[PDB]
Amino acid sequence: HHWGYGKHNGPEHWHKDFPIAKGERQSPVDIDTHTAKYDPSLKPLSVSYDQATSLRILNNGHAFNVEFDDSQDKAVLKGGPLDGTYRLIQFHFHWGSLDGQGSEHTVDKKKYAAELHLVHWNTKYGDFGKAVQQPDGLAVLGIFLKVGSAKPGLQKVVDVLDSIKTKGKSADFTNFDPRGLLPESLDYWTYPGSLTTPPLLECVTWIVLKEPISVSSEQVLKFRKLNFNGEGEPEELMVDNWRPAQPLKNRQIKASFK
Ligand SMILES: CCCSc1c(F)c(F)c(S(=O)(=O)NC)c(F)c1F
Ligand code: NA
Ligand code: NA
Ligand SMILES: [Zn+2]
Repeated sequence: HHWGYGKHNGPEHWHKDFPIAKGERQSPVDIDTHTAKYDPSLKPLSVSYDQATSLRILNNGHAFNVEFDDSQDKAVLKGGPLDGTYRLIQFHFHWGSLDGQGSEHTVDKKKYAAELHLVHWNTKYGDFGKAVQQPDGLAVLGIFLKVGSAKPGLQKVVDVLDSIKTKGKSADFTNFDPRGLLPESLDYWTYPGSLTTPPLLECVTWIVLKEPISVSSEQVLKFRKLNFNGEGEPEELMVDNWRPAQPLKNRQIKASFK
């Protein structure tokens, strides 16, 4: 009876195994764009993905992860609200059963069809597993997806999904360029928060881009043909793998833009 996204083991249950679910800096949150504080001293975000090395794509039973070689400073995030250098380890998405829901963060209570999370760890701490135990261990770049025109830089990911349909499947995934998933503007909101799946550790500086990317209905339909179950177990479509907005508590969301 492990955690997942249903009536009996979904987000409202997670606090029984992970009590930090009711903690003081949990994610996601609703971003109130009118009450976000413009901070004219926030720097532009530096996304340096030219040398990125993807390796593999994996269905972990919760989402699919595109994994990168993070054994050298090859794909890094810095600047923005960050001190120090954070290495890209993987990205994944959260999405809905319908185009009207799927994102974890919301903007003035608006839900997007999906949300991309590019996960990075602070080189300070030497690897991802040590970094998640630190309050400034991770920087997650969050990008909303709306349904409209196709994102051509997403199609290599969508086309491989049929090979990792079920939990525990993986496939080689080299030479994928994550710059193809970025919108034109790097204007962002930022706040201190947490992982949005168990263990829900409060180790994340969240950086949420204001501009969504558009993907087609066909692209997101393909995400919804994945499965949460293993091969030869009964079919449960991988849809609605998002945690809803959590209380902001004693936090201020800062904006890089007016
Ligand atoms: C061993 C490498 C896995 S790194 C990972 C992940 F797989 C994940 F799902 C989330 S999330 O809580 O689901 N989105 C915030 C993360 F934050 C992560 F950092
Ligand atoms: Na190279
Ligand atoms: Na690692
Ligand atoms: Zn995520």
